[PDB]
Amino acid sequence: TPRHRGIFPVVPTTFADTGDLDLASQKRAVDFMIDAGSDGLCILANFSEQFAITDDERDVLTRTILEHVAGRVPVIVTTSHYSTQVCAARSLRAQQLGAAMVMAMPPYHGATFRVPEAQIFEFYARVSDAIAIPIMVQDAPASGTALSAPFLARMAREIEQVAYFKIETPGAANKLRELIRLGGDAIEGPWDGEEAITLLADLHAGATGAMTGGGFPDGIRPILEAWREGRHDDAYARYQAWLPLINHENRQSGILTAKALMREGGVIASERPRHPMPELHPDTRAELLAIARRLDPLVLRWAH
Amino acid sequence: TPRHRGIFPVVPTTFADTGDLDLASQKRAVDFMIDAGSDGLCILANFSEQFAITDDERDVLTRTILEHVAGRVPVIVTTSHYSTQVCAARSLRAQQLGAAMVMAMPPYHGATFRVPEAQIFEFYARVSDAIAIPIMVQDAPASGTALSAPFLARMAREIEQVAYFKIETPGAANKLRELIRLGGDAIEGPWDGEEAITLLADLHAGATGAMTGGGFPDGIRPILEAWREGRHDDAYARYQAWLPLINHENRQSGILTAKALMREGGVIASERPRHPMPELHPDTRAELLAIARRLDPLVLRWAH
Ligand code: NA
Ligand code: NA
Repeated sequence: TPRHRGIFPVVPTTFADTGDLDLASQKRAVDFMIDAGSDGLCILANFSEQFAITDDERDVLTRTILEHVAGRVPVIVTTSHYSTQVCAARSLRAQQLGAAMVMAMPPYHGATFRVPEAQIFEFYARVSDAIAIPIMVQDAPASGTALSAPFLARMAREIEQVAYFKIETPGAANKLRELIRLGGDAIEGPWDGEEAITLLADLHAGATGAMTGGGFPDGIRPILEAWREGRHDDAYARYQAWLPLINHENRQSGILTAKALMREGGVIASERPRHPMPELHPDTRAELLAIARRLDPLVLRWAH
Repeated sequence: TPRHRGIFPVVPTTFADTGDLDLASQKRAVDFMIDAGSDGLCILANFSEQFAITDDERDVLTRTILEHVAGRVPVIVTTSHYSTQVCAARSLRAQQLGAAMVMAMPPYHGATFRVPEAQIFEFYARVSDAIAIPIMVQDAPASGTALSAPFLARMAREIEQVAYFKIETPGAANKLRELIRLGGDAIEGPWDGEEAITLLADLHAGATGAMTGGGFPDGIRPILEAWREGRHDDAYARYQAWLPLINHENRQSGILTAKALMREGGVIASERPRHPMPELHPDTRAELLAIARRLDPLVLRWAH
């Protein structure tokens, strides 16, 4: 019954080699990910290097990418901010610009500044009140913020637009199972993240969507489709084939993985981060390409 | 002889009751802090609630405050951003508008995104390359980033504008002593923070400046003056008197401490944070004002 399910990869932010936004490459990345079979796209998330860009740049990218997707697949726009009012305003604008959904971390800042549960609940209520499209709660280590399954489920039951979840804290499968149990019908989207590293456990737990890196959603989507067709052994085989690539993303090359692949495939002009994020080490990048070449992903043969 | 020394309190950000910037109260807060005898002022720092505002608000406050200060005391503008190029651009703009100094945390994001030391060194080197005013490195728990005393001293010696330090990690006094021993003449400003909680110990370690809360710099500055005069017993007596207030700010009322006291004193219109930062609990605020009234600080008798 959910409005959304399947694979929702994170669109990377493309820069020129000198760090300015490279919107021409940005559009190509988007077109490639659509062609790779993505069910939807998530933009301006932490895999998109959003911590490295300014508010003005976020807005340029949100308009640029939504216009370019052109209604082809639903887009989740990341709108996280400590201020409830700022987040609410970003989420309304994203809606007005054509987002299907927004995603927000709970409000926090840095390693030190956190917000009591009661006020986190208010933050999401007020953002929900401002908008008419669903909210995805991002449950990730970078917030340093504990969001228990009961609390998450209580938000989904009591707050109209809270309906989707990116569960990326350790033991996601266990937590997904509990969220689903406690939240019932209100949990529209029990999804995972972490570049699909725990995808097969999370599907057994009831995950119905996955937010992966943007480099090879074509390789991962069939795992979700096999699971959806009731073919758990076939899902195992597909996961086994691609797991070394998912694992190298998750443990070695990280955020830049999708960009190294796209730059190798000629999809984007530069795979660099903005300074000071470090470049991929040479052996790490060489290893990454070597693994990808064993798997023949679309990004290395995208004839556009 | 350092270019700057003494008390450099953090200016709070003043909002209207409904969360909008209240620039009229902002200017009054600034004037009160100057009348309290501040040697300089630090703006848009984490005690200024900088995480709850937008980039556009940051620029507005930077312009407005520098203009209102009118060259009367030096201003340190906080320019922290994960992006080097972004921090550089903020820092250059601050210099254009009359800032005496910028302060930046090392690049990081949230609880999880850090940058290796070599990249941090490059981050500060390129910011220094951009500007002609000094940089203060902010060494605080919120970045979750370790900056060793040897590493700080090496930036000080090797990077032209790196010359000041706000040392607010645990054991500040020991770390200051080592910073000064290693960095020699390049350490222009070995300063502390944490609302002056460890001020007397940090003075013994050789601190020459203190970045405090903005509510009662008139109470704390004479501690540094007594210390400069060589009257360590008189410093102790002054520290003892004001310590419960400094302790309640540090442990109980936190960021909002300066705003509660200014609102009580009719300096600003509203002491509220932006949601979802929680309001002071009532016994916490009542206790704060009770301690403050035992000490007759200027903020409660500022007839303007
Ligand atoms: Na993620
Ligand atoms: Na501080």
